[PDB]
Amino acid sequence: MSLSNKLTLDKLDVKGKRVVMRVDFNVPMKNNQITNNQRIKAAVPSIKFCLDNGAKSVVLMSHLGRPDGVPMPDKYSLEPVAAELKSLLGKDVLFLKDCVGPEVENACANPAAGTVILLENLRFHVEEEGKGKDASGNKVKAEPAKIDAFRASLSKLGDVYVNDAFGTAHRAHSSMVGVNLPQKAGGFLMKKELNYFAKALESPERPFLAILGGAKVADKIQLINNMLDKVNEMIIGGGMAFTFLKVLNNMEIGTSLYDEEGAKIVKDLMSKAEKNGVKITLPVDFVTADKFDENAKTGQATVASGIPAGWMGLDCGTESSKKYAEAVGRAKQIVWNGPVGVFEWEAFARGTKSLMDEVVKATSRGCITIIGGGDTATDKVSHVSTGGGASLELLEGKVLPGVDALSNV
Ligand SMILES: COc1cc2nc(N3CCN(C(=O)[C@H]4CCCO4)CC3)nc(N)c2cc1OC
Repeated sequence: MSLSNKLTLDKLDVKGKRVVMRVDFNVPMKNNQITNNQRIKAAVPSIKFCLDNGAKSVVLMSHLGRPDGVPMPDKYSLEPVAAELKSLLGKDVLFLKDCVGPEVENACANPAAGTVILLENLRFHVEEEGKGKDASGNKVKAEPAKIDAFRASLSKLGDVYVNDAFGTAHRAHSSMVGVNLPQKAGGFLMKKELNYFAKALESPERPFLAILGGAKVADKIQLINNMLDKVNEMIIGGGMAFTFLKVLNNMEIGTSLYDEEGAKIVKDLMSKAEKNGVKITLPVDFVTADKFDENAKTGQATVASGIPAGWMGLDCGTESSKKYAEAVGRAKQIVWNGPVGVFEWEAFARGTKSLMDEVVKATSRGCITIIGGGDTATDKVSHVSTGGGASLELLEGKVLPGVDALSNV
């Protein structure tokens, strides 16, 4: 699973060379204001490395949002990201208003030593994804010749290629799998992410506990299945749990999330767990709400009492947190993916906060702790992933096209 077999940046000579580098700068924004810069900071070590080892230039390219192959510079520009990178680098970032074409190529052909360039959003061109939508919202497909010419343009921007875009590594997009340079190395973020997930999934310290939260079950059946073959314990929490509780324990769940497709395979999953000796910890109590709202009336219920009158469970309860904390207590390795409550809303955040507390504690006493960033919870853990969709693929046992496209050693 690791990058052990692939060319990496640490064994790539960059002195005197232009580095074209694909990063995941697809950060959360609001009114063209960045609201979480973790993805930017995470790329800094590879960038600083290139600079400190004499790279003539570092050309950065990324997508942002899903403009679907039409320029939306007033909604999805990376310009704000150039300013943020400058502050983090403590160095000028030259921002270009496009990512391919004669002007961008001229700009990148032979820059003054040490220049850092950020290109404009790759997805302003339908050739990045290979498909998209026209200006009228009709789906469109990119044309092979134009995809080729798009790729050839990007490839002209450097002498060697580094992909540090772990967050995008599940996407076989042009900048990810289509750069035609002989040396294609993974950066430090790509390497670090893959080392942590490879350790956890191939060679974990045991007991190995997976904490799987989130909402829907149907789309996580493969994930759960694969994890049941690797873990010793598994917490199944968040909206997902109600499907298991209704099916396995006859629980009355009110209007709580229920996955009819998921319910059909629940017993199969649990049979697999029991055969494998995996201890499953589901919630035993809940914070309830009379409506799906931040300011709903709240209540408390257990599995035994049921969730009442059209009410829904939006967080686990105090006793669930204890069960979770015991499982965390027993873990030497933890992978946490998906939230266990609706923690954006403070009345339903307690479950998540207690659990993060337990996971931070475990780290302090030597537990290897891997959490997702963003959807899972709100640097006192071993590894916070920058890739949610991408890590999900890894957890399901799938291949990362961004990783396969790299040169072997
Ligand atoms: C217990 O943890 C969770 C519960 C979640 N529940 C929900 N829903 C969303 C769908 N729901 C509704 O539409 C309401 C409105 C009347 C029917 O119930 C209620 C349940 N959604 C979610 N996104 C939930 C997420 C959760 O944790 C991550």
